[PDB]
Amino acid sequence: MHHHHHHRSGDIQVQNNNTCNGKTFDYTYTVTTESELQKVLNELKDYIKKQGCKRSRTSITARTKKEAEKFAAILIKVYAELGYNDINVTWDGDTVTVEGQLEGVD
Repeated sequence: MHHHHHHRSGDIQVQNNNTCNGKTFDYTYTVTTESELQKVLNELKDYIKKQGCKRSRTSITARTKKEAEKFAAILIKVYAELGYNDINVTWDGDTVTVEGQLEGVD
């Protein structure tokens, strides 16, 4: 394993923006494997738990709708362990950002 920080887009960039004190607590990992994704999310979960995270948004690279299903599902589990509630799945078109829960307008 080397994996130099390249701009060659194709890898799974997991970027967590959490509100606690600031983005100084960011949890950004760049993997190329679903197993490595599961590993870094399980650990990212431990961080959100440790800090006084009122709410956090983890953004996972998912350019196709297929990826917007599979990578998002793993992340809904991560949030469901930190809070055993209904979890929101929001995908813009290139990245799935999971934060809060959708209400009213569904």
